[PDB]
Amino acid sequence: GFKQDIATIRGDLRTYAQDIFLAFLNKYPDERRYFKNYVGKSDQELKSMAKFGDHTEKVFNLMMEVADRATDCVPLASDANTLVQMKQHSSLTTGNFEKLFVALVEYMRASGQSFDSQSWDRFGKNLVSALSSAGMK
Amino acid sequence: GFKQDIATIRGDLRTYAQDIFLAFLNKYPDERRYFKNYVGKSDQELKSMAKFGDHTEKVFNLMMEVADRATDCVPLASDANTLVQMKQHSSLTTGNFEKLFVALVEYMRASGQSFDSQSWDRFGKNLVSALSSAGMK
Ligand code: HEM
Ligand code: HEM
Repeated sequence: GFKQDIATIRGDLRTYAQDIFLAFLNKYPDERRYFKNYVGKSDQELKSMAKFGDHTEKVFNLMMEVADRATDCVPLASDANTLVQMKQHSSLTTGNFEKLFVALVEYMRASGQSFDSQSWDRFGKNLVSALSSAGMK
Repeated sequence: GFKQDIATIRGDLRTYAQDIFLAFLNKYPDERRYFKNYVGKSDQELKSMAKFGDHTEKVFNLMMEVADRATDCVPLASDANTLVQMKQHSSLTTGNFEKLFVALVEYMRASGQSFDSQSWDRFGKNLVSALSSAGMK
């Protein structure tokens, strides 16, 4: 289930983080405009960029912490607040998070692992609800 | 589902509030001690008493508002705080609440009306967690 999936991802975090984020950026290539130096590169060229692996692992480290503190796929409001008030997220709206979770759920359903992809879908929708409550447009 | 159940209960709130509260007291008779004015009265005698119907509906009105504001049966931290810090709930521990929800779920499963009882069980478990957090021993 959801709680086990957190353990699975954490068990090979940088691999899952890069693969899921790549799924996101491939599904929604115009999302790369929020990042620097990601456009014009294949998957193997992003993976050999140092910043890409490091940053993307930090993103999923935090995502897993937010998932782990949730109850029944409902994140803490303090965690939503953090994600809204991060300088690095100042250009974002909740739609950017919706796209991320659509791609993440799609990746899980295509994978060879026994993920609880409906729970990740509930978590994404609940996180978008919480980001809205915390004042993200 | 759970939202429909809130609608069902609200539609005939005096009736459900009184029936569920009496199911609670009749399953856990020792709990009647907290309601000094209800000692020594049958189900049918309590209903003729103004503050019985009026305070029991207020109890269940608040329960429904907490239920309605919940996400995926997880109540708001602020609503848990309200229930802990009511003068009327000063002596209570979380076990009192756990007994109420055991009785409420039993009532739902016994009824002719079609309730999402495992969701109420979950809600109760999540409310007890939140109450503890908010300082109820
Ligand atoms: C729950 C979802 C998300 C979590 C937990 C999250 C977490 C993070 C963390 C921890 C950083 C800092 C990375 C570092 O400094 O190394 C970061 C930076 C950033 N995030 Fe997110 N993020 C999430 C969703 C998004 C989405 C959906 C977008 C855009 C589509 C986004 C855009 C950015 C940008 C532009 C930066 C700064 C640029 C960069 O690190 O290269 N975030 N986020
Ligand atoms: C989610 C669960 C509950 C909610 C929403 C709730 C709500 C309330 C509300 C709104 C009142 C004020 C009634 C009024 O004065 O009109 C009240 C009073 C009271 N409650 Fe609770 N209650 C809950 C659970 C419990 C439990 C589990 C106990 C004890 C086992 C308890 C014991 C009392 C007592 C002794 C009073 C004072 C009697 C009265 O005011 O009529 N309640 N409750």
